[PDB]
Amino acid sequence: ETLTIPEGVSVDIKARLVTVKGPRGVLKQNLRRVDIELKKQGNTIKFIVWHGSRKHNACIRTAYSIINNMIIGVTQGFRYKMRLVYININLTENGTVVEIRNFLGERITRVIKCLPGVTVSISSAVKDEIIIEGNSLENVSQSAANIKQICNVRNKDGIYVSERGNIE
RNA sequence: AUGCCGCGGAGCUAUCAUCUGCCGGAUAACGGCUGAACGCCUCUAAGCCAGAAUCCGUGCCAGAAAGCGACGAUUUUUUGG
Repeated sequence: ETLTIPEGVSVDIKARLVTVKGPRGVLKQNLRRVDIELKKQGNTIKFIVWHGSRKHNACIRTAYSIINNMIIGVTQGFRYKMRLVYININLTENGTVVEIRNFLGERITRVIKCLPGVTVSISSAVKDEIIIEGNSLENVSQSAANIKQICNVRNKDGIYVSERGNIE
């Protein structure tokens, strides 16, 4: 299990804390869940184990996957396309606070607080489509899941999720 | 042994009259996120969210008579400090 380091990124190991940096943004993550030694050869990071438990087999893959998520996230983006299917719908707000109105004919102006590092572009290029941008894959995925779960159904038309995109 | 009757201030009293009676966290069931192993997949394996009249708190009552703090003057020309 080897993964080369991209050019321009500075990834370091400090008590299993990764501080992935780039000219367009910085991301951080804690790894107090893996018992695999981390080494650097000056051009590639290596994971080392010595006859551990069987859970370490999944630990290596999880560490490789999250390090790959950080590597793609520091350079590229995580564009999220939210589609609205229906009773009219609208999202008129400013800043990092997103407000949704007229859900199934309701009148409550329920508000949503976005996670740190997430900036919805709120562009109206495509009808009933919302573009969500966030450098942290975990945070943007949690935010998108929260948005979908906020609009729930009781005593049963609906709104579902859509595909994703790419930025940077 | 308040003789009886009507009205009778004050007091007492009446869901027979009037006034007043909050919001923060942690959760159970349960729903999700990144994500492997079991190269797929799945809320879970680590973690992070949401979540009940539940629990703990804000608030309300008492105040350790052997818990504590700050402040005031320290027997007046007999005598004591």
